[PDB]
Order: sequence, then C-alpha cells, then structure tokens
Amino acid sequence: LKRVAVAQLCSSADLTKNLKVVKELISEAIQKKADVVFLPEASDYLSQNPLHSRYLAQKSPKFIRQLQSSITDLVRDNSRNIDVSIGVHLPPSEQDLLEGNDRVRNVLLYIDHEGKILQEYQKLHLFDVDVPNGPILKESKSVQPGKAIPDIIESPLGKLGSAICYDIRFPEFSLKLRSMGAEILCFPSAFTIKTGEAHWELLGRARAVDTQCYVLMPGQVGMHDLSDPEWEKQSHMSALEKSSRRESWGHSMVIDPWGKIIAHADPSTVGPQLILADLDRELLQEIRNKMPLWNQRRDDLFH
Amino acid sequence: LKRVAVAQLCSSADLTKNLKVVKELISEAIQKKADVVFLPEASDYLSQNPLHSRYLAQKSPKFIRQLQSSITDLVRDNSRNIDVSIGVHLPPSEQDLLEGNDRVRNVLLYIDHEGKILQEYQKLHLFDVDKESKSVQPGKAIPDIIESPLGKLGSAICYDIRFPEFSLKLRSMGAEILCFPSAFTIKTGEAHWELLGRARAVDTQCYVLMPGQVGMHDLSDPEWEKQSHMSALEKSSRRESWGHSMVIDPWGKIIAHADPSTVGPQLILADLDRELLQEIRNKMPLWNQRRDDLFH
Repeated sequence: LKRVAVAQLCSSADLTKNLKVVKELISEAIQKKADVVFLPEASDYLSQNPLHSRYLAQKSPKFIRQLQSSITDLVRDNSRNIDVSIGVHLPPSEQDLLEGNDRVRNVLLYIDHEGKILQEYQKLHLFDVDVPNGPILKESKSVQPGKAIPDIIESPLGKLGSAICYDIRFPEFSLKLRSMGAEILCFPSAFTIKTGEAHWELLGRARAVDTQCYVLMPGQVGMHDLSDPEWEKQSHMSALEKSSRRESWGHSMVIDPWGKIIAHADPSTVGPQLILADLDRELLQEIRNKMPLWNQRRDDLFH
Repeated sequence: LKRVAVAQLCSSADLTKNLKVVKELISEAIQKKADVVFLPEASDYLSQNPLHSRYLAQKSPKFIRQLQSSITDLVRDNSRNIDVSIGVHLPPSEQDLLEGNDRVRNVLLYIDHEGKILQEYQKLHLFDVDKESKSVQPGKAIPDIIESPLGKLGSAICYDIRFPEFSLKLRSMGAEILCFPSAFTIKTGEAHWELLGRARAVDTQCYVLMPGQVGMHDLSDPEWEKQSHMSALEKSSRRESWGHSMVIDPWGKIIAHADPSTVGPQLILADLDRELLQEIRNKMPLWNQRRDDLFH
C-alpha cells in the first residue's frame, strides 16, 4: 500500500497568505506519512479579471521558489521525503510576448523532495463556458493553452498522469494517459458550484472506471476573497468593480479503479483540509487482469 | 418533442417465445405513441454456450423475417408508424465458413416502419471478461449515423459502452442520440451501469438510451440438449441480468427509468427535446474545444 494526500483549499488573491496555507497542508501530509501530496489548480492565486491574473502571475515565480525551499525545509526537519503536485500560474515567456501572447500559463507543477521541479504541465483545455444560470466565463482571455501532452511521472505512488480541471471533460486525454502507462490520474481543479453539483463526482468516477486508474481530485472550495487593494489602487478600480463572488465546489476525493470513492472531504469545513488514502497496486492489477480493456481496443478503427 | 420507447425484457433460449414478447412490446410502444422503440442486446435468444449459440443462430434469420412482417402488420393495424432498434444474432455467412470463421454475429438491427433493415451493426468490442469471442466474431465497421424520427442516432452494443472513443466518434459523426442495448451482469451492473450511461451522455452531450435485459434467465432447451447428447452436469442454463433500463438527457439527468417493482417485460417512455440538446451544446461547446492537434 502507498499513502497519498489530497488537499482542499480556498485560494485568495494574496500569494503570501496562500503560501502559508499550502505550507501547512504539506507539513500535515508529511506528518501523516503521505508519499505525495496533491493540491488544487490555482493554489498560488485566483484573480478578479484577466488583467489581475497577469499582474499576479508576475509574483508566482517567487511563490514557487519559496515553496521549493519550504518543501526541502520540511523534508529536512521531518527526516522524511515527500513529493508535491500543485497548480500554479506562470507569466508568458519572451517568445510568447514576441508572438503577441501576453497570457499566463496555467501550470501543474510536480516538485520532488529535493525541491526539484520535474514537470510543468500547461493546461490544454481552457474553461470557456456559459455556466447554466450563471456567468459567462472565458479562461482563454487570461490563460494561454498548452501545446504538449504531459509525460507520465514515475512517482513514489506509481505511474502518474497529470491533468487540470476542464481537461477532465475530454475522455481521449485520460485514455491517452492510460495508454502511455498511467496507474493514477489527477485532476486538480477550481470547479464551479453549478457544474460541480451536476458532474464533479460523475466525471471523476467515470474517468477512473474508463481508465482503470486511481483518480485524485484536489479541489478549490468556498467563496474566494479576491481582494487586492494595492492592485485595485494601481488599476484605478472603483468599489463598484471591486466585489468578486467566485465560489468553488470542493468535495475533494480519491477514487479507486473500480469507481469507488475511498476518501472524501468533510463537508462541514469550508477551510483548508487534507484527505488521505492508501493506494493498492494489487487491486489495480487485479481489476486490469479481470477486464483487460487495453488488450481489447479497436485501434484499427479509432485513432 | 419526439417520443422514444425503451424496452426491458428477459430472453430465454426459445426464439418463438421471445418473438411474442418483442411483438407485444412493439405493440405497446405504438399504443403509447412512441416514434422509435429500442430493445436490448440478444432479444432473439440467449444461449448456454458457444455450441448452443451456433445452433440458435441458424434460427435467427426466420425470427428476423417474421419480425419484419410483424412490424408492418402492427404499423398497419394501429395506423401509426414506428421504427425498431433491436439486438439479434446472425449465423456466419457461407463465405465466413469457407474462411474459417465459424462464429455468430452479435448484431443491432434498425428496422423502419416499412419493415426494411436500414442498418446491421455488428458488435465491435466483445465481452471477454472475468468469453464472447469463443462464439462471436467482432465487427469490421463503425456504424453510420441513422437519420431516425427522433434525430441523429449513433448505435452501439453493450460492452461497446466501455470504450469512450467509440461514443466520441459517433458524436463527431453527428450523433444526437446514442443507444447501448445490453445484457449486463449483476456485479458490473450494480457498479457501473448507471455511471457509464450518464458519463457517455455528459461526455458526448447526447441523449443516451439504455435498453437492458433483466432478471433470472432460463436458457433450457431440451431439444438441443437431447440432440447434443448432453449430460445434466454440463448444463449451463442460468444467467442473471441487471435491468435498470433508462433514458438519460445530454446533461446526465435520468429522465425515464425502469420500475424496479415490475417483474418481466416493460416499456419506459421519454419525450426528447432537441432545443435542450442544442442549448447544452451552445453553452459548453466541447466539440469546438477538442485538441485534435494532439489527440486526433
């Protein structure tokens, strides 16, 4: 058995305050002897609008450097290793800017116990949706889409396939990750209330059953405090344009390859929390042996 | 709104008795003003073993021809059109035999109100799980979208539901409605039946139709057993199916579902809403957002 931790949190626009929460959750994860801890999409910050996002992304590299140090400090002080998967943002590159693309990168980082970044997965499918009885959201206004399929990570838990949030709606992506050798999929997310209530548990369980993988679902939760007086000052924003009522679904969970929820967030808390699960490689292998889906595909017709 | 009927039934090894049930369900569907009725996988028969199946499949062409006549009879008697989607078996062709492929075909027929077979979909993914491929030959083709009275229909069978790329392709081809006629086991039924149907609906933004076999089957066939000189120790005449036939909207809402308290053959009805489908697709334009550059 291999122990995983999945974090649920409520990001603000304040990267210093978010880092403190992140550090506490990683610290708890090590104390509970989790081999890897998974944190949600946008754990560095959430923003008020596309201009705010670009502003905050300029602060994310320092957040990441501080996180790398915090991880190594915690590993040193606990005499125990942990790896960290965490959603952040990164500013555009020089080449991006040269091409007229000043949008931020929505990135899932994998950081090992030595503070080394092993992967930066840039989100492929961006959240451009008219929410039913809700706001029109267009992630592509602030975020640039990725151009790479993420490599399978050989983590302490097993072979890991990485995805972010709306990526979960595109089954061919999860199928590809399994085809490449994934045993575990993660979907760190900031999921809406409306689509969360409808589809969050369904999609997680569906992906698990489709791919015969463990599925980890770290989610944002609660009403986000997006306030940034210093940026609001700089942007000349009126109090009228200042309020931001973004709310995330939470219900962070761990799902087995048969679609059984084996760990789930406590609904009684809307603050940060950690859930733990023990992953069973023998169960995963048994499930795949009994129903050998990857030996039964019609590649002659599909793809 | 267009009205669909989804049938739930329990096949024996007796094609004559199965035909009677199928005809009654089609009759009931016409009475309830359904424009198309969908029946499960293996509505002609279920078999004890591969040798039994090869024997029963020889009887399937007559079943189909009699069903074709019965559909035109029922349409004409009731003075109302209906189309029929129904899972049957077909024996290997003469050419199949000469090629060494002495296996039956698991086929989904689409039969229109004129009794004409518009599609013969041969199952692509065979149920080999802890072995269908012992008796059954896999299909060679993706089925065309059918322009049905309800809208654009994509067809599949049973285990096919477990391979999301198939359903995704049918949507890419223009499906508005997907069907998964099935004989689903109890163990995987309890675990996955509702999950898989809802997932395919949400994945593809299609109405999903789930006609299932239900209950305990008796596959006894004394005449075959005598001809085969079979010992009673070798009989394998019990099967159990999950039922829970349902209709699911493009948002994953179950809008019709089999009544658990009704034993044996039953129909469920739903009125399909093309405008609802269009609204869902407009608000979350998944097919304008796929990464074909990387995946397709």
